[PDB]
Amino acid sequence: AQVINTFDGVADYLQTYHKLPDNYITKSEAQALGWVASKGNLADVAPGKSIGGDIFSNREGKLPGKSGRTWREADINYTSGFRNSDRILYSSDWLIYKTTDHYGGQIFVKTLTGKTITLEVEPSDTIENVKAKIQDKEGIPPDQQRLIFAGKQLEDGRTLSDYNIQKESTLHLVLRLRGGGQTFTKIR
Repeated sequence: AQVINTFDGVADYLQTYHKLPDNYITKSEAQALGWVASKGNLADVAPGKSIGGDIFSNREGKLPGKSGRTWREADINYTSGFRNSDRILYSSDWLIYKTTDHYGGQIFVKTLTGKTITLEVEPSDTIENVKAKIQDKEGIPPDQQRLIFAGKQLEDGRTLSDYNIQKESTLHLVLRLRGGGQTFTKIR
């Protein structure tokens, strides 16, 4: 088969045919074949395939937004091993963007009701930015959010990497009732 997996090649193909090349499979298709996120076994169970076609939420607004416009992503320059940091982003109206610094992936967050949600994050995300994403996706105000990981409370100002949180890690929301709005701290 002819693998199209470059920024330029996938971009042109997407623009010409309005679909991904044949070497792309969705995460669920990959999961069905045995791919386990974080194990780097995609090419073992699906030689010559790359992950692509799934919804990209754009919760940080870094891509141009518009009513009715949704975004999808696909892996770029992948052959085998762990997925890399290259992605192409394409909209329902066929705008095309690229990133070479997508170092993140999904984590899980266990809410107070018992429900567990998934959230796309980067290791460089600050804690206060993660709380905003939880608000954006689940509707929980940041002032009701207290996040624990492996016995340690996640503090505003720090990043996920400060706690070695990574793909597939699980965060735990714990009860916070004191409410409150914005708070300020003196910088001496």
